[PDB]
Amino acid sequence: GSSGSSGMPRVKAAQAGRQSSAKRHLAEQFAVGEIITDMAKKEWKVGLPIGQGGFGCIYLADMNSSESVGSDAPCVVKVEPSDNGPLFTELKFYQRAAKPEQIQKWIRTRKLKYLGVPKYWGSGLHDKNGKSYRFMIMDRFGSDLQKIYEANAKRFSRKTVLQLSLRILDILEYIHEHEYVHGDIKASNLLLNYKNPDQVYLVDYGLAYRYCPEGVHKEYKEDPKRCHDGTIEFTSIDAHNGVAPSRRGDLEILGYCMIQWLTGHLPWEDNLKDPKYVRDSKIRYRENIASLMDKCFPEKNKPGEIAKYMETVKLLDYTEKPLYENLRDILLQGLKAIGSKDDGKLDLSVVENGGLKAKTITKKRKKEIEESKEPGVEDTEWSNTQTEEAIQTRSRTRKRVQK
Repeated sequence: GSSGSSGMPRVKAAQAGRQSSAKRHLAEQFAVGEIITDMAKKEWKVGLPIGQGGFGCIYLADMNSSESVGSDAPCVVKVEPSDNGPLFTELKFYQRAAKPEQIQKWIRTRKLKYLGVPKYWGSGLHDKNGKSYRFMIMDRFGSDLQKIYEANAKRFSRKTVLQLSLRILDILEYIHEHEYVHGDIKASNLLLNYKNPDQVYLVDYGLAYRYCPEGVHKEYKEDPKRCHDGTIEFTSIDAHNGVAPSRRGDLEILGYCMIQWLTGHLPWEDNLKDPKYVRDSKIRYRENIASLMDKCFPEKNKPGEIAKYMETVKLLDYTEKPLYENLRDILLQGLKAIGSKDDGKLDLSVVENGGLKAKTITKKRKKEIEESKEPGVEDTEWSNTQTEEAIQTRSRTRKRVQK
């Protein structure tokens, strides 16, 4: 009766190859071959990772129960050894804003034909040794803009920044309508599609600003705690101190982003190891667009595209409206000056010739630590003793006179 697939016989697997392999690098959490279950509704096969750092456990997931995943999985999954916060922020915002049902409808309503929201498919869980592991699957996602930063010569280009800037602007407009701001636009928050290398998305949202607080009547606060958005990676001076809702900050990050990439690091976001100057330069530069633009960019009347954008962000306060539609035109109009065009390119190709990157980068990394002894339990004697009495001996003498 029924049959698997439409009907594609095997016949042959390799014409000029013969390796297959299997043993490369085992694991205890998420290895290559094991299957993972979603919210009790799916079962994706875990393949191999695509870059580790300090998040959790990124691995490729496929909707098949076959042997060996390899490069047959156009999806990524991030796992964490028990947690309830970070992933909760991305998951919530994902199902709410990254919902293929909402995005498809929204993008179709405005014909954005792009949007800056990742594609969410579902989430899963895995219990091991009594520990509950929570993970989430994503569309694709490949490398981050940080990797492209070096590919640009330690400094982005006027075309790239301007082009990428517009792509990000459309994102800030979406998250705003979803009650989400301060996504944190950086080279460590922006990533390019893996299965489709050409577009970029902005991660981190739920861990930023969900449009005003939850239970607060007073607008002013003046306390860097209610927000605590990031540390100092191009974050608004006010948003960092939890002063008034965050809205214009999204534009501030983009404004400084150009000078940071175009100029390559600045006296504030150099290392972030000394916020002392980072704060002073931020307040000064914020009101020195001309002083910074001249000190960061040439003085031969070359700039202008950014200046206009920075100006709007400097006056963006007595206009009420975010003025997003205008800002987009500022960075979009300049594209004509550089003989550029708004079609659908990010210029983030960074050498797309080949189809097989690896390079020598396979060393023995760490994982966990287990000692032979542990001061958790061994012997708990009794030092103190509670006993209210005055009898024990079977004699009891009698002396003196109680009077």
